[PDB]
Amino acid sequence: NFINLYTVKNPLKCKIVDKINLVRPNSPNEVYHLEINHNGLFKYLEGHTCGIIPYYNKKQRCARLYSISSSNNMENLSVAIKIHKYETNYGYCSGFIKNLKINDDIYLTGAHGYFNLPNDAIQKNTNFIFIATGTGISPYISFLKKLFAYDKNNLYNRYTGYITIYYGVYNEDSILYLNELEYFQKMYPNNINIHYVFSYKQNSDATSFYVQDEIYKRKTEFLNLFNNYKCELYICGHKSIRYKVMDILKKKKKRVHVEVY
Amino acid sequence: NFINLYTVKNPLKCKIVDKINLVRPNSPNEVYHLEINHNGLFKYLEGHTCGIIPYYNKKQRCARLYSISSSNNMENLSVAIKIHKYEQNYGYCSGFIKNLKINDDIYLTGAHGYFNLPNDAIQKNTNFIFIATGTGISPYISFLKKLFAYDKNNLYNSNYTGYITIYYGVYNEDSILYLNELEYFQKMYPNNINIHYVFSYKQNSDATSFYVQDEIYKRKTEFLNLFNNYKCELYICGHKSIRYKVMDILKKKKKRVHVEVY
Ligand SMILES: Cc1cc2nc3c(=O)[nH]c(=O)nc-3n(C[C@H](O)[C@H](O)[C@H](O)COP(=O)(O)OP(=O)(O)OC[C@H]3O[C@@H](n4cnc5c(N)ncnc54)[C@H](O)[C@@H]3O)c2cc1C
Ligand SMILES: Cc1cc2nc3c(=O)[nH]c(=O)nc-3n(C[C@H](O)[C@H](O)[C@H](O)COP(=O)(O)OP(=O)(O)OC[C@H]3O[C@@H](n4cnc5c(N)ncnc54)[C@H](O)[C@@H]3O)c2cc1C
Ligand SMILES: Nc1ncnc2c1ncn2[C@@H]1O[C@H](COP(=O)(O)O)[C@@H](O)[C@H]1OP(=O)(O)O
Ligand SMILES: Nc1ncnc2c1ncn2[C@@H]1O[C@H](COP(=O)(O)O)[C@@H](O)[C@H]1OP(=O)(O)O
Ligand code: NA
Repeated sequence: NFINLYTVKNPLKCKIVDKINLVRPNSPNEVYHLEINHNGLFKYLEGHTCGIIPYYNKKQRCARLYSISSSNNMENLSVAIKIHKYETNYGYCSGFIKNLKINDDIYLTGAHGYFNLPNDAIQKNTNFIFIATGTGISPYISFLKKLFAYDKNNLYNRYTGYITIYYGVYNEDSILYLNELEYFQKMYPNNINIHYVFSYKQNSDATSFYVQDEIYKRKTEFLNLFNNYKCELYICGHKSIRYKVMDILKKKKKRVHVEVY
Repeated sequence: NFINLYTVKNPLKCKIVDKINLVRPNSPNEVYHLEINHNGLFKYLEGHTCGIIPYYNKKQRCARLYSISSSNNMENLSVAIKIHKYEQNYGYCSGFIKNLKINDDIYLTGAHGYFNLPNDAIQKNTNFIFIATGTGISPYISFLKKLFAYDKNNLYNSNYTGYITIYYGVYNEDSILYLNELEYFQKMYPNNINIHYVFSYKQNSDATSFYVQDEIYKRKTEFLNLFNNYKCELYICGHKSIRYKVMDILKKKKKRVHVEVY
């Protein structure tokens, strides 16, 4: 419907309005939120990704997909980008965003992906299970901005479905869009619930424990949400979540959605 | 030095000699081994990456890094490429490697990386800890090929007498990449190599995640003894999560630690 409005053959010249560090000092990561002005020319649905072409102006135009973390009604679009480090050396797109200044040009490729809300969403009050690791919160934040009618400039005013979020990051300081997730939690406590799976460990020095085996730990009530409440299931993050959750479940497959990277 | 001899501006025209499926049929993964003839003109050290430009000479000229899995002395270089899918669809280079035929042109770009053996290695008989997941065994396979003087045509000449400990995480038995080579080194040099495989397939649903880090944590002291008392050069290649827990057990010695995650 909005797919390939802009390609590498014709990218859309956009402006950076703001660049915000999504994490806090006790995070080992560095991730940036970008506010991006596109003059309303960039078209996407909630949960679409966009491509950014680093250093678009030598013959090396190489796009990287990023999940849009804003709603359609918001004039500017939001994106959330992990900066990758090795040795300090940076990833190709990662270093481009590291050096991005306010009001720099950024060149975007048109809507990508099918990781979208069903068209009936606010009407039929459809229940949702969202599963995320790291930057994979981005498409779910976009969903929540649509459903809960989010406005940063109108937060004191006013869908009745039930949303269970299973989110996996390192620690408290590594929860991306923490302000928003707390706001939805505070304003809608009978409509939203968030299970945080932290991958650091303090008291115990135990095994590995991720978002999948937290879902496995309470596998009955999770299957109850999917069966009794007719939930749309969403998986976004690392590929290991796919099989471990899908084998808990094993015609009704159209309710499951996956975008792994 | 061999770094950046070829770039996207001037890539080396090479040819595909073989294309071998590296996984056995109980693997959910799809990995091809490419034997690549470069006419002797691609210079590298063991552990170096090469860049492949898909569709050179779709529109874009964009390189992807892959670890060389053969030693310098061999005529053709080799490489191991996992085919990435998503459901309706392949990754950019993945689709290009999928559709590759024998005698096709493939364009390489220079040696990249610093994930190498120290120059002293055979002469000093230095000890080694190699930690790998998935395609991350590739630089270690080329290491073992240099160290034990591997010859496919003369498998029936090794001067290296140190100890190599490999920890290797894949899905299952059938997902072990270079099983042929790894089982040969076990068989031919059983006092110089030991390999612990850590399979992520639980074979029993009532279990939590147990990855290659957790085996190192199960073998806490034994790992520490290798690094401290045997002066091991430590190598990490694969998933990003391996870095933190391994550093957490171990904490001047930093230049003995080598990290190449993707
Ligand atoms: C559907 C989809 C949605 C996505 N959504 C998001 C999102 O919302 N947010 C987000 O942050 N990302 C997202 N990604 C991933 C995004 O494309 C990554 O930022 C990108 O893959 C990393 O790009 P890079 O150019 O910075 O790293 P690259 O240069 O492309 O390299 C990839 C990795 O290898 C490492 N590396 C590169 N060169 C070397 C070297 N020479 N030696 C050792 N290591 C090296 C880098 O550290 C990096 O981790 C998404 C991907 C997909 C496919
Ligand atoms: C130091 C270094 C060494 C490496 N060594 C090896 C190696 O030895 N062997 C190996 O196999 N790999 C290795 N890699 C990774 C290698 O670069 C990968 O092939 C590459 O990252 C995947 O790129 P691709 O062109 O195949 O797919 P890309 O499209 O470039 O990668 C993006 C990923 O996201 C997914 N994706 C792409 N488009 C979409 C979309 N539209 N919607 C949803 N998902 C999408 C794909 O499945 C893919 O997994 C190494 C990386 C580094 C940096
Ligand atoms: N195989 C996996 N399955 C699920 N979660 C994972 C896996 N590997 C790492 N993670 C966790 O995902 C979260 C965010 O991912 P990323 O590191 O890509 O930003 C981190 O908490 C990370 O934990 P860890 O701290 O063990 O790396
Ligand atoms: N965070 C992690 N740390 C270590 N190993 C991992 C992590 N996540 C996945 N793996 C495992 O590494 C192996 C190869 O990874 P890949 O296929 O991504 O190259 C797989 O068995 C995979 O397990 P899993 O099967 O749970 O994904
Ligand atoms: Na891996």
